[PDB]
Amino acid sequence: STIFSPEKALGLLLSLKLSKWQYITLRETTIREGSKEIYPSYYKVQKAKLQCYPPKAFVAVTDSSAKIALQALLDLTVNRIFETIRSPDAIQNKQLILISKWGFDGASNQSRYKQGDSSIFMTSLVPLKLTADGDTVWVNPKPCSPMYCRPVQFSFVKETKDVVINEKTAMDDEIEALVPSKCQGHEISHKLMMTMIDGKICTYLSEAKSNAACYLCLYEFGLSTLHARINVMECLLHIAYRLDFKKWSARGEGHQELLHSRKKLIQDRFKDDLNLLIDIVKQGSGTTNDGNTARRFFEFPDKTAAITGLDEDLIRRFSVILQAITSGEIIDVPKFKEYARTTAEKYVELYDWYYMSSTVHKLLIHGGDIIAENAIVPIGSLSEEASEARNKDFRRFREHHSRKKSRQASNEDILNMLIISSDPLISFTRPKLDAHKRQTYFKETVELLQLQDQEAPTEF
Amino acid sequence: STIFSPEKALGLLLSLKLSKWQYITLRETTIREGSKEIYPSYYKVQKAKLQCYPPKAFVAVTDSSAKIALQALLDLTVNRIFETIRSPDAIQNKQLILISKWGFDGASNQSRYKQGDSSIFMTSLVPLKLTADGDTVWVNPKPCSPMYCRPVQFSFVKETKDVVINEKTAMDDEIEALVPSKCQGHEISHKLMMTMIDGKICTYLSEAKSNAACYLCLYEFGLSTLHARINVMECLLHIAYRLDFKKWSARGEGHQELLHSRKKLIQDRFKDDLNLLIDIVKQGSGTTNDGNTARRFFEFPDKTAAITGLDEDLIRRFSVILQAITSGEIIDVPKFKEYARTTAEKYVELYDWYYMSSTVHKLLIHGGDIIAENAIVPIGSLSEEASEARNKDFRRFREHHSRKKSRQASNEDILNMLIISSDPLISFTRPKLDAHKRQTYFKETVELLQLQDQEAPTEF
DNA sequence: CACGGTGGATCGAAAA
DNA sequence: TTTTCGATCCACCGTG
DNA sequence: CACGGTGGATCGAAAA
DNA sequence: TTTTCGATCCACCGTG
Repeated sequence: STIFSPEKALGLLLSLKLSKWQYITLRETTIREGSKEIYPSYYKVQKAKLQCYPPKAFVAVTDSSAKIALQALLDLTVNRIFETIRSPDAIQNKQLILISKWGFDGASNQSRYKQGDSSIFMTSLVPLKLTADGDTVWVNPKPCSPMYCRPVQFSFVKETKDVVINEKTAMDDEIEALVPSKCQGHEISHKLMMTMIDGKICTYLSEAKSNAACYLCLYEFGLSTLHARINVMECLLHIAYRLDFKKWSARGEGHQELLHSRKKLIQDRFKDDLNLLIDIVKQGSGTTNDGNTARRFFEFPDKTAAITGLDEDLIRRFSVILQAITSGEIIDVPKFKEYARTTAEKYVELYDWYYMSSTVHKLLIHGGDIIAENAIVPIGSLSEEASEARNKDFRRFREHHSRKKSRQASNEDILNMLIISSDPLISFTRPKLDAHKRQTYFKETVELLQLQDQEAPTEF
Repeated sequence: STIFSPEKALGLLLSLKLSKWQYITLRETTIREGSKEIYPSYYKVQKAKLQCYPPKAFVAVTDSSAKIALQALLDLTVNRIFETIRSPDAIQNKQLILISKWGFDGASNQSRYKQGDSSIFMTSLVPLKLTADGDTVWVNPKPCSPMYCRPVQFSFVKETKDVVINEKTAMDDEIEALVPSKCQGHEISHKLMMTMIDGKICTYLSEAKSNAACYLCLYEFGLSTLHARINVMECLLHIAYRLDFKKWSARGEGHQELLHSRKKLIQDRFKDDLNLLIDIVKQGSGTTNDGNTARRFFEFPDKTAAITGLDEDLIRRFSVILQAITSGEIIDVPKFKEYARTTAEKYVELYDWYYMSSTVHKLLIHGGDIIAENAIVPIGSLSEEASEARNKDFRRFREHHSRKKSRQASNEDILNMLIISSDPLISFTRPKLDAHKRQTYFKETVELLQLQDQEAPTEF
């Protein structure tokens, strides 16, 4: 007999982001004005939380890192998504399977020059849909939202590709290491897709291309593995590297100095223009600073194409063809094919000195027919907004919410609040934003795309 | 017909420190669970706030600074303290006067090395009691609390003594510039005391002593003007400066180098010990870093007296006699007098080389009889906890609450939330602390003081 | 180094 | 017996 | 520069 | 007529 359910009061704690102290104070002030039934006491919130945890048999918590058993975590999640909204026993007869996207990335812990918090990265899983015979019973209303990035693991390690392959291999041991979920008198098998990637990890792990050659030219998407964004921007800035002589080679001692000084002044002017972070940053002598900035190369098409002096029209065409696929809309096979033909005419004509990179040519002659029979899927990688807000809350949880003790339970409580944000039982009432904020992109997309869609994604 | 009064809902916004967004979200979630009458909508909170403001005829708001008319502010405050708890028309007949303490100080805006927010300082007023014939009708339950530091002015200027005297003079023009308050069919005159001082401003403004001489030795409290703390610690560290030769003079080129290096190593070891901020800090070649640290010289009596190697017993005696006055307890005239005699015996004996400073000797021969007929009052300067939490909220209000616009209304909103924290109508439910936290100080106080007190101040 | 802030462990009592 | 619930207490961490 | 966050101005409608 | 109330919109400011 309480107004707020404890199961709703936990989501109330979520939306407000309160302390324990804040919550007890608010309840008690509601009390002292004669009204009792509104706020449940904190103890029932505690019980709701312990319910939302998986049992501590599977928690691996350290000062440095933490993880969970994928099996038990999936079972917990399907138990919840049972209980919350599935109209119970709408069907029992046909055998059920649960579909999920998964993956991970990280970021550096930017801080003052007087700080051990260096970087973080988080193994992650998101349930997308629950399938039965009559239909997929369950769907996520806002899949790309961070509301369902159930954490699987995280660690306090810099994003060095070695430990990246180590966690890669580990999770690849665990993919088959599941037994189907058994709960609620029901068996439900599982199925995963590894797509929740930042945009550099397939260049880390599938580097076997290395711009070597093009197989058809003489399957591998590139659009579904980092979206091939970084390669195109990297090769066009390599052109911007070679924008003085407009020649393939500069090797022998003829251009190195003025090349270096020209890129220095490009890096300067870009620091003036967009707060583009330093590109001579170490990174092992290779510049890849930001993939979101890589995208921001293409929302200023005319602007940065003037800054680089390349034909704004051509890179505008390519920005169009790039933003035309990941949106996942129906693309006309022959029209986009022959537009790739015309843009290739101009690409190969107006630039002869340098060579085409891997994924560009893979698109040029080869990409269209690949789009014909492709398994193109809007990659389940959480939105850039999602990942950014995730880092935001992570910083804050560690800073304004975490326990201050021997600090192992610190990261425990972090995982706790994360999985609470994950448990689909709580309908997490996110901070308000404009309803759609989905800017229908350039007219060159508007006519090169088709508006007959069983989707309308804002970002994914 | 709402559970929370808007006048209480504003204090509810205070205790929780919420956004507008947070408040509307919490109310609406209370709505969607069938219960309406609990939370008043934000509009009535708006009205409560505009009521709590003084009319904008008197607001002086800038990008840089802001102030109010003392007259109108006092009238607003007495109007509130009328309405809130005065049992109305308990008396009308006898003419009423209102007593208030006032003053100001500031602090630097400590920030990263990548920041215009440099320092702040705030003219301030606090109403203590309202007087009538039968009794002082109104008292403050927790006077030294920051709950009633009604802001009068503040500015974005470094604490340079020039503008300090300028604001000093300004407020001294305004003291007499009041007409008695007229509201509620009642006249009530006013009366102020300038005591809300940091601890350096009377050394700024009443520097006419300059350790020159002692008048009685051949009125001016020193205990009621900065409590004479900084002078005693400064002269004893000057002794610590001269703790190698233990002689008055070192002037000619004989000691300057090793003096400098010795104070360097003292500053080093103190940086290791307490996080004592740098003392060679510019300040115009004069070291006065922190008055709270000046106090913290005396809560480690044996510790820092060992670090300086001075007799821990003597400075322990002086710490006792200092903490024995501002607590305001009844002090036995002859016993404390003759204890000042004995501590003077040992002070003047064990140290002959240097000379006594002003306020020390003023205490020694002279201070006791001055305590006899003194106007000793526990100085109305807000607690160090109060001022610290004030800087804390100021930083946060500017950072997590302020409007982000042309930023004049920024400091407007700052003043707004401050005066809301001030309006005595709202019984501000502060963050919880231990009930008393009043450590009954050293036994040398316990017997040199008397326990027959119509006061028991935790800090003031 | 002392002093505010921290979700969850424990007390312990009362309840229940 | 369980179950609530307020009190505390942690051990660390900023700015002092 | 683009993108989340901000108390108070205005709309505007409905109410009232 | 007034009075509420949700929507928006500000123009700036961090980390990107």
